[PDB]
Amino acid sequence: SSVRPYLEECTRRFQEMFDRHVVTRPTKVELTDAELREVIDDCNAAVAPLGKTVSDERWISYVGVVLWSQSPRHIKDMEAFKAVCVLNCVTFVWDDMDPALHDFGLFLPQLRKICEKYYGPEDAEVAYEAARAFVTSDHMFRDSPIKAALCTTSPEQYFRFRVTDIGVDFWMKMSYPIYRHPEFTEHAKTSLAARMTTRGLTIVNDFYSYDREVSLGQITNCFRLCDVSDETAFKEFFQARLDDMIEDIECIKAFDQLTQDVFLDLIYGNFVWTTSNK
Amino acid sequence: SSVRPYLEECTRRFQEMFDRHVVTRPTKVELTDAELREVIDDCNAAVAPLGKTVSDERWISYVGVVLWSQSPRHIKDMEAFKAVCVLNCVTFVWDDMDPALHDFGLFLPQLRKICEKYYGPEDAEVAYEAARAFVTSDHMFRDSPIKAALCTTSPEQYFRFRVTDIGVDFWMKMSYPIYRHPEFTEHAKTSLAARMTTRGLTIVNDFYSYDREVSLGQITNCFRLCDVSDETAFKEFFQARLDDMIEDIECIKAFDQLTQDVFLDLIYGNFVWTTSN
Ligand SMILES: [Cl-]
Ligand SMILES: [Mg+2]
Ligand SMILES: [Mg+2]
Ligand SMILES: [Mg+2]
Repeated sequence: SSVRPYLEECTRRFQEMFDRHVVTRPTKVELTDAELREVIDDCNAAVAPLGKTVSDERWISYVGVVLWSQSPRHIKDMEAFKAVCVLNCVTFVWDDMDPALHDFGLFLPQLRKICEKYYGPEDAEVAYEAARAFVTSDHMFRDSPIKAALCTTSPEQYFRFRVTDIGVDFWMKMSYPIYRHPEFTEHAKTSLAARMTTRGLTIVNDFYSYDREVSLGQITNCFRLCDVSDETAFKEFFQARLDDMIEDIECIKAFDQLTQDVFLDLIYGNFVWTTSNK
Repeated sequence: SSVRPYLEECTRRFQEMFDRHVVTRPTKVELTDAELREVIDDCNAAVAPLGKTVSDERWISYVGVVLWSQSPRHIKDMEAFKAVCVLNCVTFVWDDMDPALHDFGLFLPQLRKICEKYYGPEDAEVAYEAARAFVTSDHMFRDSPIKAALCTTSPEQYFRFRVTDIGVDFWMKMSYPIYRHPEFTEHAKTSLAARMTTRGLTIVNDFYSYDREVSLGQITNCFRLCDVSDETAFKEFFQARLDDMIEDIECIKAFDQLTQDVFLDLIYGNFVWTTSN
């Protein structure tokens, strides 16, 4: 099965919702050539002990979500920004990888090295723990009865799983040092930040990765909760997910102005990057 | 307004739900008089810097939730257990205290000192960070526009707020060393543990503290999302919450056996303790 018959309409309705409810467009962080080579050098060094060879073009496609989905107005720490670039990219490679090749003894110390290079001592522990928790979660739930139960029961249980499994809690806990904004720092550490952005990130990511994931037999996708071959059922389910995104976006506007900018930029920027060609 | 007309029926239906879906009864951890005195002295020392004397009796009514809602058969570390007894009690008094007497500079070192007595170096930092985040969240959100939005929009937004605000995540992150169970430790550190148990704990807590909290102008209660004065609207809302608890409980049974016993003892033990003295 496939969502191809809805690809155009659903893209348009996503963009329309964002135009009406966030308005402010995402903007791409521009890395200098120096910064980008430093980032790729770190990514390559981190995945070397696993024997993987990743092309420059691969790294650049991975890093685009960070370039598009941070909040450049509010950036204060570019060392922290580069850390997110590197941690996002190497996690991507680890999640795109045959779990038989998952060597935690070789990979985990490379994650700690990245965090220790770019963050202060306190922030390095926070960022590293979320990274460790993410990759351990991913490993723990491949072919787990829990994943099947949470992903097939209801939209609520699936998104409850996805708070961690899509990596947004990880993302928040390594991204707050970029902004040094006290309120945002707390929302990141309570995971309220991740809970507020999970659905908008996951619904978008799920729609544009449905065809690929179901072809590989993966179940971590909310559109498996409806009959995508029944146009009527699909339209109702898609409107419900838009209704979730909107509700979340409206409550996000009750947060302080910087924090709200970061959340909405993350959701809206993730849609731009996902629907972009590179 | 009041949920008093529904107290007996809802209590019976809560109990019925647990007998049908959890079956296994919660059991009370009993502390030796030495163990309990150790807990209380620590509690007292932690809150003295704030000028607070607290009776043994009041400490014991606070600690009851820990004695009832942990999973006695799986306990392996009683030092960790006493830490939870203490951290729970002193955060109770910090929650029921005037936000003007909130001295973060005095209290946070006492929390750290508790975690350092009872936990290993690594577990101390985890328990301490969750305690810090809880009391800081509690301070951030009094009179916060965010709290107003999250508690009045939808049940989903409300329970999303309570994952932290009712302290489950804190509870999970200071309780996992009690059990030394690797799956539970991960489920607690990702907060999936708190996410699975938030609604079961919140709905029961909200029902039985509704009258007190609404009379105090507090809005952190799912039952203000419905008209409790309209029996038909209240019954419908209550059944919706019962359905939430049943779905979570049925999903919890997919976790490994030890983890799910901990999750279910927590939710069921909380109900028992809530409805007791
Ligand atoms: Cl930590
Ligand atoms: Mg995907
Ligand atoms: Mg409170
Ligand atoms: Mg209450």
